[PDB]
Amino acid sequence: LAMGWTNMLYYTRGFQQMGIYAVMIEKMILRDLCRFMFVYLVFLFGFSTAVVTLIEDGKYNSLYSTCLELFKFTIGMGDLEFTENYDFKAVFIILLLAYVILTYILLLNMLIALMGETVNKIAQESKNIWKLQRAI
Amino acid sequence: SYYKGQTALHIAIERRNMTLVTLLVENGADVQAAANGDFFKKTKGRPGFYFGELPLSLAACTNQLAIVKFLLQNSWQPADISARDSVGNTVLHALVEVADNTVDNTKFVTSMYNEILILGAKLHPTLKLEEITNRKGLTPLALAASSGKIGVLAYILQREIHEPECRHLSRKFTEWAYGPVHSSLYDLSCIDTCEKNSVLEVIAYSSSETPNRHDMLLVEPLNRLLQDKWDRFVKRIFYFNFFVYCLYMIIFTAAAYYRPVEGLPPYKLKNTVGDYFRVTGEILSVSGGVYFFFRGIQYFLQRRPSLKSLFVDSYSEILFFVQSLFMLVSVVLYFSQRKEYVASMVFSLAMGWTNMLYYTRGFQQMGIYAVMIEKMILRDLCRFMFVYLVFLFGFSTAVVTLIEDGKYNSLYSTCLELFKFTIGMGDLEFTENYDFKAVFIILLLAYVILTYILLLNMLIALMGETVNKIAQESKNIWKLQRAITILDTEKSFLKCMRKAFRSGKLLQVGFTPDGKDDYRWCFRVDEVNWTTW
Amino acid sequence: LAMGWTNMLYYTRGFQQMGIYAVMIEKMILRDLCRFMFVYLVFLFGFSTAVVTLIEDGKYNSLYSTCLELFKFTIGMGDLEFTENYDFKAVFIILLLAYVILTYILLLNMLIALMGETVNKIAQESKNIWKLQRAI
Amino acid sequence: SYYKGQTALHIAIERRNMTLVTLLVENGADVQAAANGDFFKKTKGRPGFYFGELPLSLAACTNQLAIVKFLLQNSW
Ligand code: NA
Repeated sequence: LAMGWTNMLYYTRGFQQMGIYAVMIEKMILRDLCRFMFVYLVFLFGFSTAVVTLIEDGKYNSLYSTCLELFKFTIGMGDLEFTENYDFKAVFIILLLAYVILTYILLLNMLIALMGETVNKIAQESKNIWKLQRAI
Repeated sequence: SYYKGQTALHIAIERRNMTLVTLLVENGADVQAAANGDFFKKTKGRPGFYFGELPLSLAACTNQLAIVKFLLQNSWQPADISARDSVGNTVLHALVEVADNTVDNTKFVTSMYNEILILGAKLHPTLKLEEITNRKGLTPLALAASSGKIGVLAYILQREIHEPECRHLSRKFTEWAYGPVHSSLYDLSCIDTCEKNSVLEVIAYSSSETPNRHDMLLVEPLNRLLQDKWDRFVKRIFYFNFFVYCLYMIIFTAAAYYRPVEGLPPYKLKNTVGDYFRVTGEILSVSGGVYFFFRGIQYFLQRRPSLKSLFVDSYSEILFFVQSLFMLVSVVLYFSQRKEYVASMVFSLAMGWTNMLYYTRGFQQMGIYAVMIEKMILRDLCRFMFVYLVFLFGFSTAVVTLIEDGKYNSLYSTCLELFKFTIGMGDLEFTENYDFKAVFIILLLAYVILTYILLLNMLIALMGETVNKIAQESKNIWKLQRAITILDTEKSFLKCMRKAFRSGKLLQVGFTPDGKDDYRWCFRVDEVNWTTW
Repeated sequence: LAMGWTNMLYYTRGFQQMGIYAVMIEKMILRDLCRFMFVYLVFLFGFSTAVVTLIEDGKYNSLYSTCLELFKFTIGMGDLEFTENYDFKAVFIILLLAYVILTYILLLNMLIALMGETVNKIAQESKNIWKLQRAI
Repeated sequence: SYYKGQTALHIAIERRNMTLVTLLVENGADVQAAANGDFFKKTKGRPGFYFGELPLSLAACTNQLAIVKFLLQNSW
């Protein structure tokens, strides 16, 4: 049901502006997800493994829970004080701050690189691709 | 009906055979024949070459100069100039129509126009052609303005003739010169108030489909004229209006914020200053609402615009009208013993407070900013909200189907819970009454990723169109808005006074071909020229 | 104390890159705050007055509290369910959603307009201004 | 007060008539006359062509090279 509801973007073709917008979405999904998700996943897994190793025992002592807790920092609702069963608070704080800084730099560079290729050579291609799709 | 009405004279004219044309003319056939074939109609079928329907107009518009000279300089039977076809177009009107805003076409059209004008003036100096109008009451200048012919209007407004006995045909002059500084003049007749339709009135009120509305008000005299009128009185009038509106809105909000809460209005006043003040505030607010209602209805009645031009244009009259309607509905409910008047009044209050962006025009930077906001709202909301709503509804339906029973088992609650993820306060663990936790987590993560990609692409696409072609358009649109404001304020005479006036009386040409002199309401402009001495 | 601590940006001049950065900050503060704060304040006051009028009686029945509650929506921690002492829930929700949409559009347009003027004619001016400051 | 202070020498200088300028010079009239008209003031009214208020400055600023040569190289 969810896939079918989201799969109605195919009918925008035939409406010029909407067709161009859908083509842009398709191109971005096909050409940037693989290139931009590998690095983020590597960072997340590394820091999640480190933090899970540090903790001694409790509710957040598994891997899935800590992975989720570190993922929450990207939708802007991280906690920074989500556990207290451990030692060497300095290590914990340092790790969390380093992860936050690195991921924000990564997203900023993602955005700038994505914008760079658009030197105004993005509409002349999208329009042509949309015309080809309408032709088929 | 297609090729009917054609005559051999038209062929002779359009074959470029001077000798054959002369021989055919010598036969004695009439030279005022008109062709009524549908091929010569305005837009009855994509094929068609409209030329004014007369042979003289064929010569005028078909590169024919020596031919038209021969036709108009032949003692046998010279072709009349003032002839008007079925639509009423004259040779000048046909020339204006044939223009298509191209450099070669524009130079050709202006050259031919000048030649025909000088020839006609020389042959019949008594008659003036620029005052002859077709059925629709459009002069050649007005017709050029209406159709957005930039080149013809530019040439006509500053037409200069440097030949004896033809100076009076020109509009731009040179009163005096000294060193590198010399002062020019411009004729304002038929620019500000022609008593039928001015250039400013026609250009300002023209609907948006006209090609070059924005880029037409850059011609020399018009810009200075608008700036002068503004600085003369529109600044003061506009500031006074701004102050009055702000005072009224402060009164309205203060009166409404203190509404009594007892139940089932109307409420009986008490013998205290507070109640009298509140009653006065309510009366003032209602009076303002009804006044705006009449103003809006009057404007809509007078202009009578189209349906697709009611959002591209009149974007503020609609909002003021809507606010007035909300206030009127609120008072009607208030006097009907109900409790919805609170909702109606608060809607009106919020809309009115946010509807004060209209007064930024008059402040350059703020006006440009407001214009940018308006353009974005009008041109991206519809294109960028449909996709987001589709995604949200799809995933909300999926998640609501998954859950078994509880507080979040409806549709509105889950829609809100998924919307919270976009203002950056989503939960990801907001319920626990279900099965297959993997499905739940997968759905939520997919929704988050898709919506973030969507917003990123929204931003990049929005930025792309701004390749630095966004200020040159915003500035022009703001100038047009200020121009319409100036025209409106001038039209609505302040109180019973009347002092607005174009410029000062003056004598420039000395004498017409007739003995009497003449006056033409000049508007002097001072310029400094250093090179090209 | 706070003003003095933040007033040490004046000593960056003498370090080229930092001097340019400080000059950019100064120019932006002087040339965009007044032009970009008036509209936001107008919107905030209008919707705050509307919402405060709607509510009947309680803790959020004043003006300062509701102004703060609506301001919280811009640092990304708004609530959307912060009170329940009123009638016509549809009106409340509609007002809050309209405010959020309008303010996000406003910030987006703020950013795009700010970027537009930088058509790469921003370094040649900043460098010259920094040189003038060093000269003085 | 507007065109006051003007003298025929200024016209002769600003008409580019070398022969007429020479003939007028030969008359013996003073060549240090100053025009105090408001037309020659700095910014008293948008019209105005400030030139230093002396004929030599008129020659200097009005493309006049041979004329200034003649003025400065005349034994009269
Ligand atoms: Na947050």
